[PDB]
Amino acid sequence: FQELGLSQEVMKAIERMGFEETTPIQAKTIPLSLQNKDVIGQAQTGTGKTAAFGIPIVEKVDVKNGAIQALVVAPTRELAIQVSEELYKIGAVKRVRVLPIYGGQDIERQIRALKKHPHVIVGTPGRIIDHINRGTLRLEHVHTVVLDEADEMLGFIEDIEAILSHVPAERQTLLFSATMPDPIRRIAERFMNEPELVKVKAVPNIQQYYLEVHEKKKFDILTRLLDIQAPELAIVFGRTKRRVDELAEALNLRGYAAEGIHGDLSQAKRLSVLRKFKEGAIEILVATDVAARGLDISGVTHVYNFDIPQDPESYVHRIGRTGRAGKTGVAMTFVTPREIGQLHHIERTTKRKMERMKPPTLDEALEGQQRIAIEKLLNVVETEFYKRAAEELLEEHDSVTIVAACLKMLEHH
Amino acid sequence: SQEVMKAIERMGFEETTPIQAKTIPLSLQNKDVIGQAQTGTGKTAAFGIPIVEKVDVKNGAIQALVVAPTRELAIQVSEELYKIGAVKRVRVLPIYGGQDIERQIRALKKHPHVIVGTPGRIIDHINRGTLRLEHVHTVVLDEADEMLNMGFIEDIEAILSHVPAERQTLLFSATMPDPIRRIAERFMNEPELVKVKPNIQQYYLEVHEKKKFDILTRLLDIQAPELAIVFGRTKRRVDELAEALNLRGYAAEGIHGDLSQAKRLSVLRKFKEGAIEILVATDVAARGLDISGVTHVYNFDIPQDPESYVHRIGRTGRGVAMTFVTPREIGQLHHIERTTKRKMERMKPPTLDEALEGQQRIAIEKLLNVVETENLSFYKRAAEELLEEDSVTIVAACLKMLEH
Repeated sequence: FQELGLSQEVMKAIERMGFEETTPIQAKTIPLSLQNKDVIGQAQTGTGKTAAFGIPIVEKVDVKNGAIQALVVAPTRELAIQVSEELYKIGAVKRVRVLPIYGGQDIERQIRALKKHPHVIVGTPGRIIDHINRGTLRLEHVHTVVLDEADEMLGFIEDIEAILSHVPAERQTLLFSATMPDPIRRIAERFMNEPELVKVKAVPNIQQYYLEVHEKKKFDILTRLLDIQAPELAIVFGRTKRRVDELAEALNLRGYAAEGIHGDLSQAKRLSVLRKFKEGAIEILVATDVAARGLDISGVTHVYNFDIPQDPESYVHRIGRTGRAGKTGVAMTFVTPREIGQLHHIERTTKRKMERMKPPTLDEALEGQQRIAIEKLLNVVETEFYKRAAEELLEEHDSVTIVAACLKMLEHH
Repeated sequence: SQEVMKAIERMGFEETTPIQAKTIPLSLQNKDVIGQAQTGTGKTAAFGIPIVEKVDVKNGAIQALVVAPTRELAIQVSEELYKIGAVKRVRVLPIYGGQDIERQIRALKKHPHVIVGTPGRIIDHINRGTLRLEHVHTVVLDEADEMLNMGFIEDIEAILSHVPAERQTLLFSATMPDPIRRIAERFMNEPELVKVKPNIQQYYLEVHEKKKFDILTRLLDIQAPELAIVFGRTKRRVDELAEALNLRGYAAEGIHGDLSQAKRLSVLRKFKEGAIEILVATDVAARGLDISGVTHVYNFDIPQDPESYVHRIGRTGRGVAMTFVTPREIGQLHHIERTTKRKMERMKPPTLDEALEGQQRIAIEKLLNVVETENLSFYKRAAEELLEEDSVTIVAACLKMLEH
């Protein structure tokens, strides 16, 4: 179905991501978008709408031109990172250079990345408008603007208007949103030219929990959960590189097998980490949203949102890392008091209510390691020259003392 | 000189040993010198210092030849001479049998100042014209008594014939049997004679080549050394030994010549810090390693001469040393004993089961240490209910999982 007029540099980055047949949103919007028409894609994730706009953007970029040629606006750092990561991969062969721009990061680190002359900017409105006022972001060669998850950017409206004021009047504009509230309509009328609407009609396999916890408490609740649930393979999502690094390190110092992945790592390093995770050489991948989509690993049984993803679309992709191929998944999201609203908004958007889970106490965690060791132990005997050594050992110490000591060692990480 | 003094002071050198206080002033006067001293007296620096001091680094010709009985000694000596001339930037190249000659022919293009080599391989290069000795004005015959034992006399004499007649000659040997005297008498000019008159448990195992690796790992399982060095004869055997050890779950890394500054330093950092349990090494790590806490040395390949052996095992005991000896190497093993005057105890190669029991014994000692040192109140009840679903059965299962 991906038999459109697509180049080979694109068709080949696309197959490496496993893209075979097109979804409706892609089937319908890509031709119009390749004809350079303004497009409004009404569809939820994950109908493939991200690739629906990512492909035409990479297709129309000239990698020889060192200017920013496309701008994608996203509501949150989480979505900016996920979308950039997907566009990056779409434009890897052609060597299209994508740079995420968002809040909460050192703006200097962003000035620095800008010098490398990215082709596609995907960013947050407040932060984009920020770089704009300082001349570090120059948008005179932008001829493609995408507004993505636009209903989430409905404050933002004023920044979006100011951003568009700096972009050439002559340009292709694309807007993607699950719902179309009339302020979206207003955007379309004023900034888009003859837009074509493409609407697609809107898994219970993932169990979804949240926990209300203070920041200072998150780490111990995490390790306690890990002690109780002992996941085969888990992903812990965090908000920043630093938090992901510190989290992986803290876990490793507690004896868990964990590694961090984020945007500052080289392609070489991230592939190495993903290999280690895939093969289960580590039990726990700690990650930013750079690892929320298209991982091609099927054994993840638990996802922990150490830091709540701010927008529903990023949330959905994060938890969908588990529950792959019909098998049951567990998703747990840590919510600070001030984030309860964001959590409720996520629930109303997915139409799936989450179950509140009580944070485990240290005692419950301890009892948990005990229950797991005891049961692994019973299985050993049940299903499979150890006895004489047991005899000689029991010859000089009480059997309770011996087994107690065995359990202490067994339960240790 | 200054650049020499820095390099040796930064090496630890401060006070001279007798062989050094007596030989060096004569050597620096360009005299022929016969150092009769066994190893461990600093005889190597005794000849390495003057060579380095005598080299003109701006001359790209071979200016000094050191002849040595074995590849192991050639490497060890190269490694010490290199360090001695690190600051002055003196280029040293080792040259020995068993290695592809074409790689040596390559290296010979890069203009070494000093060759350290074995006699058969040196004359090979002489005959081919790949080694040019027209500018050699210092020749050292090192561990000369071992070179005569190994039947190298015609090669050594042939070598002397291509070296300029105008040259300094130094001869170092522990003993001076008549063939060495005669060589000194025939080939040296007014030679000065300088004569100079441990808590490591030494073992050997008689093991067939094909069985060496399994014996090595069984030993590792039993002894579980905190920090071990395993010496191998060639780069290739060292890398393969390192690889095969890793595949078996041991934390090991290989070290040898032709690595890189960063790889060599990381391997040495991991070893010094205990990030790996076993360093696998050619003789490049026999001297000047400067790493503390090595409890075990395994000679996977027997070192052919006693001086190389002594410096390999001296890596520990700063200890246990184990040398694998194939049946055809049994004579060499005894030659080493007579030369060092310490008999080695013969250890029986462990069996598969003895290796298992050793692992068992270790898990038990950890368990018993817990019993003796730790409060186990928290686990008592869980243990009592476990002892419901017999005593022997439970422990045996526990032991099963305590050993992966």
